[PDB]
Amino acid sequence: TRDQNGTWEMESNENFEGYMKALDIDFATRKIAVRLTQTKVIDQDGDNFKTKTTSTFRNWDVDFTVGVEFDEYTKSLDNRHVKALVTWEGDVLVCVQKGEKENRGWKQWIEGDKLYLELTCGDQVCRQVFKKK
Repeated sequence: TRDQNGTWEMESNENFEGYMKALDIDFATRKIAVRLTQTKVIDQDGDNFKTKTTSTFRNWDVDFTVGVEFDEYTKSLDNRHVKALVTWEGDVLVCVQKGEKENRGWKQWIEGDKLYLELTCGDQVCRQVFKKK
């Protein structure tokens, strides 16, 4: 389905460290930034997404409209400027973050009961899985 609304609780974080290392985040910051407990809240109405992903380390909060490009600052993750565009491929929500980093973005989809998020940078993929709570 393309309906990703809901409050989603993480039950899977694979290779966040490798993703972060691809974004040139400090060892000292990586050794401390991984969280296996997180809540992702998606408020989606048509094309308009409001998303809040909270852990005790940071809040990764971003809003976007599907099919409208926007200039993004990646904030306390890696402090970079990108041109972000989020679209559908089928029922896969695809974000490309165009900038200094190659193959940077993420894809997010529902399968079975679950929300899957694949973050990419360079040769690194972080795979996360959330259950609906």
